[PDB]
Order: sequence, then structure tokens, then C-alpha cells
Amino acid sequence: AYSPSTPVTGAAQTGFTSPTYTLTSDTAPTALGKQHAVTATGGTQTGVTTHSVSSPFTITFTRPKTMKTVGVPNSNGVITNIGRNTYGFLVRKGVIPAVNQSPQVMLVRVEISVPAGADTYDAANVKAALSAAIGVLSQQSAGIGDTALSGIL
Amino acid sequence: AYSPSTPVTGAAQTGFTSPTYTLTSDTAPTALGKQHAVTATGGTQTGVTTHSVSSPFTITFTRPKTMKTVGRNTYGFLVRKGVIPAVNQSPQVMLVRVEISVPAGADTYDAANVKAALSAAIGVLSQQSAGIGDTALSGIL
Amino acid sequence: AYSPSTPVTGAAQTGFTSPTYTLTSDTAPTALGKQHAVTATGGTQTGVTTHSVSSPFTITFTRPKTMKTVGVPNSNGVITNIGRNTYGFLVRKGVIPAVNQSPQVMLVRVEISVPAGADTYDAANVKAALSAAIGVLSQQSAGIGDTALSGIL
Amino acid sequence: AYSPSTPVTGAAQTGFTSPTYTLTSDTAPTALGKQHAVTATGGTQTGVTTHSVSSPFTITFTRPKTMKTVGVPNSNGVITNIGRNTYGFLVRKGVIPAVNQSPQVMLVRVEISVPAGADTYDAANVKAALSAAIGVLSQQSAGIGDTALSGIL
Amino acid sequence: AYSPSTPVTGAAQTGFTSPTYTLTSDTAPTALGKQHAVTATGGTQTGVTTHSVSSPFTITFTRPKTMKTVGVPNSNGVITNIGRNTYGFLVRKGVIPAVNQSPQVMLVRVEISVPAGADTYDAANVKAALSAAIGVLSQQSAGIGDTALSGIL
Amino acid sequence: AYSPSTPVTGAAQTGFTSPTYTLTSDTAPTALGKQHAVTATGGTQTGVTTHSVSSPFTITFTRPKTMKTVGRNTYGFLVRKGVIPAVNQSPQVMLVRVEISVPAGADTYDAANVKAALSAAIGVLSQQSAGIGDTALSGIL
Amino acid sequence: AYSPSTPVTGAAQTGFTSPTYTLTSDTAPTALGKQHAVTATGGTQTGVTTHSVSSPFTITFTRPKTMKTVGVPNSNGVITNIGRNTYGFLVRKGVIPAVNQSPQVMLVRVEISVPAGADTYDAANVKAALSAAIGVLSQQSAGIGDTALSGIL
Repeated sequence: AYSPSTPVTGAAQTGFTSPTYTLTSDTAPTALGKQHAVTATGGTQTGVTTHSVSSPFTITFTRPKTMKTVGVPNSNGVITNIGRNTYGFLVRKGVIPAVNQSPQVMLVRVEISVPAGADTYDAANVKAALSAAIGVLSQQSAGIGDTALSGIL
Repeated sequence: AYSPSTPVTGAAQTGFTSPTYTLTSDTAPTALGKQHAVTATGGTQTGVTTHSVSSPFTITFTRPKTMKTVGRNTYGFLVRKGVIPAVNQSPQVMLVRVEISVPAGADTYDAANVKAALSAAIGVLSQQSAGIGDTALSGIL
Repeated sequence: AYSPSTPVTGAAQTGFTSPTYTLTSDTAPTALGKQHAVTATGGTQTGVTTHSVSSPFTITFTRPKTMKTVGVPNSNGVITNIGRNTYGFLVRKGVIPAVNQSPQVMLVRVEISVPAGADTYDAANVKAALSAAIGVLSQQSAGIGDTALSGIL
Repeated sequence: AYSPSTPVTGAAQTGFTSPTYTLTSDTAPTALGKQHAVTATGGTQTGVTTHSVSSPFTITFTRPKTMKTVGVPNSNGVITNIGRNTYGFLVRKGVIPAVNQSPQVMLVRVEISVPAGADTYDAANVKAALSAAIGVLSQQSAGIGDTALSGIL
Repeated sequence: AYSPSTPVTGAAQTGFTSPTYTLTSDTAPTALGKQHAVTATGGTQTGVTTHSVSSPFTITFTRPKTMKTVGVPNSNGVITNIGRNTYGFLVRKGVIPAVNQSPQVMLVRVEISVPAGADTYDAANVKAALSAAIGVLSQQSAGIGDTALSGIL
Repeated sequence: AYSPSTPVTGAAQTGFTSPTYTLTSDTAPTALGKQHAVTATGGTQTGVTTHSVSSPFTITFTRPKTMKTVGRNTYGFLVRKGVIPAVNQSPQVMLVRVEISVPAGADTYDAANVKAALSAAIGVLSQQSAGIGDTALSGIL
Repeated sequence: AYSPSTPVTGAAQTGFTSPTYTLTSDTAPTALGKQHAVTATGGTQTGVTTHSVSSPFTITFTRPKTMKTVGVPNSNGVITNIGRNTYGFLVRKGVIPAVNQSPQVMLVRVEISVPAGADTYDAANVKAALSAAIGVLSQQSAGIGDTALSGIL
């Protein structure tokens, strides 16, 4: 159930005052992805470039090709091999490294590996891992940006 | 500048009412990481298990060993959660991992676009947190 | 949750009046250890040498590399092998054996072996073993020093 | 000079309110050891099991079989080999790993290695190492329990 | 005992009037290092850039992984092999070589090799070497900068 | 432009009260070096031994053989001190060596940052001189 | 007997009005050289850069490592092998080839090869070769510059 909104209220960043990003719908590279492009920016973020082909701003979310089931316990009551379905959330952003050099692609990618029997037997802990991860990310968004520029923890 | 707060307001999830997670400071596996463990949960999230030896609940953030001058510097944010796959099985480790790859000259020459990538990414994550959990259980986008 | 205080009140010893040890943070040998070193001594403990390169005074506490889970019971209801995670607490002290000899390293080392399922199922008994061990050590600290010097049990 | 008291004030632990352990004299495994066994517990430590045949609670302290003398310096004034006499303090506690499993033996063991000439020439530093080790243990008893259960350092 | 202060009063340089450097605490690359980053500059130094990831300003100080002891004299009264513990102090600074080229890393590194038995037997001469070296460095700081640019002794 | 003064005000050290070192001019080992020897000490630094044949006290500063046009030009500052390890042993040479590696185009295009690196380095060294001696004897940072 | 003066009056060049070059004393690369660096320029020469490490302005003069003597005539009254001592005078100047490219090193080098018995037996002709060479150089200095830029004789 992944469906973003037209203005996404961007997580707080150091020099940004109330930043929002307008999403336009885009066709995803796989058939297993939903992708949006950041067509325009709102808020007092100065210098932020929107989505081009050579300088992209893309938010794509993908499901695995083949689902994996939990399987069945063996003679010792132990399930031999627990595969894991991983869902992928990836942001590509055009970033300019040098004074005249051409845009490179900064990349922010998230992988959510859910074990096989998890999604059904223990859903609360799955949801809890996701909420803790995203809550820490949104809490420390500004500081993680500061670190991405400073190199300091 | 990565330093979490004692109660972390956890992102919205489907069955959770006002979920918060209490972090206790932990020693990280590398000398380049800061790690906290989820010692207790607050809010109406029934069944959620906290950090145990058998099933961990850990939030670790790491910087690269060597910085690159102008290549990519990648910073890593990883959450490990004890999740039980079957009726009597040993806990498996669900894993949510984030990698932030900043090009070399980016951090200095174009900092606004770096911060904007991070802002968009985390903002979409927090907006769709509930739906991404729904997807992690459904298998459907 | 291991974090010592700046002045550590040292356990009673025979010739010592109110002995305290100032700990300075030191970097541990492994990445899974926390180490402090005794930079200075307070109290009436005459002759006590602090940490030097030649004669160290170090207090290091380490957790195991890989934690061990309890395991799954078999058809009979029996769990086949209970591994044990051991935590280690070790003090190294520079001590001079003869009139002109190089310092030797007296060594006080504790090992706490907790079985695999214990830490979760029966935590009260784990805590009780620890509190009894450390309580007997602190009660008989002066007497154990007397023994370590006398050979008298 | 090792002789514990009838109620041993147990070191502070997380869930325990004023915990004490009654020791009953027990006969040691070697002839060079003194052993007591925890016959009963006092204080608010709920669930703590005393010494049974199936799950023991034992505190044994042993001195080495053969003491080692410092030795004679050679022509250069150097003593060739400094042996070390080690005294041993060991607590064994019955701890149950799973819901229906047989009790495992949690094990807390201390070793005090004193070099050969130390006990006579430099006794203050020996006593100081012991008092610092035991003082840090009693200061961080609750925290070391928290670590032994959490895996958190 | 290495702990710098918030404003470090920088050693005199040719074009600089009363320069100071603000240090912010940073995580060091090894577990054996303490590292600070120059987050901001004070004084009338014009053009000086502060710490970025691609243009760093870092002051890191490291101890050796394993200490070395003096050892013991052989049959002739001579100590066969005197190892040396070296401590390392290193400053990395982003410097721009060309008109549009990207920042390179100027590097100022100090190595202090202390022989094994030195640190204990002859500490005054160790301290004296350090004080003479650092005193000549601070006396000729401006002139060493002049040389770093001129190529002239 | 490296030319030391006759009494060098030595950096603060733990047991030293107002230490100064008198330099006498010496011939260097290479033709690219200027070297002085510490012929005498002033101040309350008891036990400090001056330059002898058996135990040297020397301060030598060297430029590279060939300059590099736009690679690195490294300048070297090295102090050798006679230090005695045991009760009757021969003197060992404690060694304090500094290397200043300037990139090729740096010296001309960006001189302020070069001078600033040198300023920060020497300023922290002089600020923590006493503590760095304490560390050289303790083994502890 | 080579010792230049503080302002060297530079030989006439096309666009230069009364050019002078200030020499500062420099340490030479060999032990057999005397080297000066052009620290500053006087006269109406516009665009002339002084001595840097990456853009040098150096005037170095070197003698041979080993002198050679004339030798002795053989049975036919002929001296079999007349070696030659060569003295070297070399000027290095930072010159910028492209619009943004980095400085390359223009190089003006003079070699004076004096045969062995010459320096003693026939000194007048040695001095005469030197004076004619340097006199033609100073006479055609402007024109040789014109040629160095034009490619025209």
C-alpha cells in the first residue's frame, strides 16, 4: 500500500525552512516498481534542482519478483531455510561534484528484508522495526544531513 | 551529528496507536558506529518484543573507514529486529538498512542537493510508513 | 550496561584507609570491550603505582563476539545443546617481584558464563548468582588480599 | 584468611531489593578449597532458587597446590623465571534455559594470579589490584547484571 | 593525556593576525585515536577554509596498538632488542592546487618514537626532546610557513 | 626561511620550570639540511643531557632533493635525543620527526590553507606539549 | 668566483622597460652549486611572476664533481685523452602554457666545457670564448626573446 501525496513535506534539514517536494507520476524501470519524480520544489531551500534526465530526482519503490513462503518444519521440528522477501525504496538525486564537472548521482537506498514466516505469524514486530527505523530517520534527519556533509558522528 | 532522543516517536504503523521506543545507549560493533538498543516500548503496540539476546532490537549508524577526496562516501543506518517466523521456531533477524552514498565533491560544492535528497527520502518514508508496513505484510505495492 | 565512575571506591584492603581509584577512559583491545586505566590513586595506600607503560593498571570488560540463542526443542521436548555466552572482566596490575626485577603483571580475571536460554527465561537466578558472587567478594576483600599475600586460607 | 559471614549482603542487582544470601558450610572438592552453599535467600529477589542437587548454588575458594618462590638472581642480577601462584574463586548457579529444560550451570569464576616475588616485595600493589577489581565489580554489579541479560555493553 | 581546547591559538603565520581555530569533537578512524575537526576559524586569516569531507581540517592523535616493554639483559649484560612505541599526531587540510581543480590534502604528520625502557628509566630526556621539538616548531612557525611556500631555507 | 634562535624557549613539560635550550650550529648530514645541536640547557629540567657523541641532541630540517611542479614536496623536521633505557645500558635514540607534505600546485594557488594547516598543527602541539609528554610516559591518551 | 648582486639588471627584452630582478639566497640541490631565487621583480615588466615552488624562478651555478688534469704526453709527444671540466649555469622559470593549465618549467641552461690543460696553459682564449658568448647574448637579448616567441631567425 505505497502511494505518496502531491506535496511531500520533506524531513527537516539544516538550511531548509519548511521544505516540500511536488511529485509527478513516472513509469518505473521494472514492472515491479512504482516511481515518482520530483518535478518541483517548494519551501526556502535555495539551490535545490528538480528532476532532469541527467540530474534526476526519483523516488522508486519495488517489490520482489517472487514471494517466499515460510516452509515446513523437518524431523527435529526446525524449519531448515527461512528465505526473506526484500522490498526496496531508492532515491536518486543529481548532485554536482566540481566547479564545472557534470552531475553525479547521489543515492539514498533502503532495503526492508522481511523473513518468510514473519509477515503472517509476527506482524507486530515487523511493523515495529519499520516504525522505529523511520522514526529515528525523521528525528535525526537534519543531523544525518549534517553528517553527510561534515563526516562527523 | 547523529544523536537520538530517549523516547523516539515511532513512525505511524497500521495497528499502532501513538508508538514510542525508549533507547538505551549501546556499544557499537565497529569503532565507526554509534548504536542504541530498544530497551522498552511505549504506546499501544501489542506483542512488540524489546531487545533480547535471542531477538535483538538495535539501531546502529556508521561512517566510512576512510573519507574520499575528489568515488563515494557511504554512511550506513541499520535496524535489526528479532522476528519469529513460525509457531515454535527460533527468532530470525528482520533487517532494515539504509545506505547514503554521497559523491566526493558533493559534500562541499553542492550541499543543498545532498540535504534535499535526504529530506525527500526521509519525508516519503515517514509519509508512507504505515503503507510500507502494510506492503511488508501484504507483498503488494 | 557497564560504565564505571570517576572515583571508584576500592574494596577494603588490609593496609588501606579509604582507598579510591581515578579511572581515565582507555581504548580497549577488541571492539567489543570497554577499558579504563587507573591514572591516579587517592586514599592512604602507600606505594601503589598507577598505570605506566612498564607496569599497567587496567580494567577491561568484554562481551562475546557472537551471542548464542537457546535453540528449538526436538520431538521429545528436549533442547539438544545449550551454548553459553561468557562475559569477561579483567584487571592487570604492574607488580614488582624482586629487588631489581622488571615488573610482572598480576592478573585478576572474572568470567561470567550465562547459558543460552537463561538470560530470558530465568533472569532472577542469573542476577542472584552475580549478586552473591560480588557480595562475597566485597565482604571478603580484605581477607582475600590477606590470603593472596599469606598463602593462608 | 577467607571466611564468609552467615548472611552475605548480596551486591546490588536490578530487580532485587536488599538481597541477602544465607551460606551453609559445605565440603569442598579439593583439600585446598573452602566451599559454602547458598541454603536460603532473604530479600525481595523473586524466583531465586537455592542450592539443590539438580541446580547448585555454590561458592568455593581454592589456593594453589604448590606455592612458588621468587628464585635467585643470576650473574647479571636477573631472575630467570617468575612463576605465578593463582587463587581461584568460583560460583556455580543452577539456571534454567528453556520452558521445560534441565537446569544449566551458570558460572562466575575469578582467578587471582600473583607473581612469585610480589607477595613479599610489593604487597601494596597486590592489595591495590584486588581492591580496584572488587570495588569496580561492586560499583557496577547492577550494570553487569543488566549486561549479562541484555547483551548491552 | 591529550585533550585540546575549544579555541586553539594557532601558531604565528606570515599573513595571519592572531589566528584561532575552533575545534569540534569528531570520531577517530581507529579505536586508538582521538580526533577533532576544525569547524570554524577566528582571527584575520582570509581565505582559510574549515572542515568539509572533501576539504578536511582534521587533527588526530593515535597511540600504538600494542605496547612494548624494555626486555631483559642477556649473558653479556646487553639488552638485545629495544623496540619503540611511536605515537602519531596528524593534521589533514584541504588545499586547492589549480584554478578549477578539486581540493587535495596537505598533510602535516608528527611521529614520536619512544624507546622501550625510556618511558620509565629516563623520562626527563623524553620530555626534553618533546619540549625542544615543539618549542622550535612554535618559534619558527611563521618561517616554516614561509619555507613551505618559498622553497627557501 | 628556517633559522632558530640562540636560546629556544622549550615547550612546556610536566616537570620543567621555564626550560630553554641553547643551540650551537652544526653541519647537516645532507646538503639539503640545516642542523643545530643542543649544546646546553637552561631552566629547571633536572637530569636532561646535552648533545654528546654517545647520546645526541640534534634538530635538523631538510628540503626535498627535487621540487615537483604540477605529486608532493615533503619537508622534514627531525629531533634526535639520547635516552637511556636501563640501569646500565647504552643510550638509545628517541626520535621526534615531522613531515610536511605540500601538494604540487598548493604552494602557489592556495597558500593560505597550507599556512593554516601548519598553524593549527604547531598550535595544538604547543598547547598540548605537557600532555603529550605525559602521554609519552603513560601510554595513555 | 660567482656571486650575483641584489638587484640584477636584466638584459633588454622587447616589452620590458628597465627590468631588474631581486635575488634572495637559496640552498642549491647539489653540494656543488650556488643557487639564488628571484624573490621580486622591478621595472616595467607586466605579468612577470616571481619564484614559487610550483612556478620557480631559480638561477643555479654548479662546478663538476671531480676536476680533470691535462695528463702527460705519450711516446709520440701527443697527449692521448684530454678530458674536459664543464661548469653549469641554469635558470628555471615557471611559465603557463594554456588558459587554465598549470605552470610548466621553461629552462635556460648554459654549459661551459673547458678542456683539461686549457685552464692553465691558455687562459686568455678561455676568457675570450666566455666574453664573446656572453657579449653576443647580451647584445641580442631582445632579439633572442623575439625569436623564442616568433620562431623566426
